[PDB]
Amino acid sequence: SIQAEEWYFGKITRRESERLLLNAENPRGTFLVRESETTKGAYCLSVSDFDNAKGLNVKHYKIRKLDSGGFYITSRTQFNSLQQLVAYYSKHADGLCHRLTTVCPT
Ligand SMILES: CC(=O)N[C@@H](Cc1ccc(OP(=O)(O)O)cc1)C(=O)N[C@H]1CCCCN(Cc2ccc(-c3ccccc3)cc2)C1=O
Repeated sequence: SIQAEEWYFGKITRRESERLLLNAENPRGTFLVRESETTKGAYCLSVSDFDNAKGLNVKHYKIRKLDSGGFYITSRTQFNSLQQLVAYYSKHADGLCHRLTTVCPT
């Protein structure tokens, strides 16, 4: 159950995800997964980043789920579950702003 996952914040807004992530104590890769405001059946992986150009900032990645079963940000790299997706991106940055590190504090 994704609702069982501590990083799954459910039905929170994009502005709210940003408020929680834009905390000076959050290292790069601090994250949370929430429902998408705009796409039914889709989720959003919100991630904190930091660089000298932009300072502390947030990136949002749409996660799609096939009726066929797979979860993915890019269709070339799919997972059998949202949890396997989160585990993969915690080890590989690939196209993300940073690999996922720890769950966002509320
Ligand atoms: C308005 C906005 O912020 N849009 C997001 C996408 C997005 C995210 C959530 C969402 O619901 P909400 O309405 O609930 O918020 C709507 C749109 C976006 O555009 N992100 C960027 C993220 C940084 C990379 C650029 N990009 C394209 C891209 C390119 C490569 C990858 C990629 C990631 C991992 C592995 C391989 C490729 C991901 C995104 C985005 O989508």
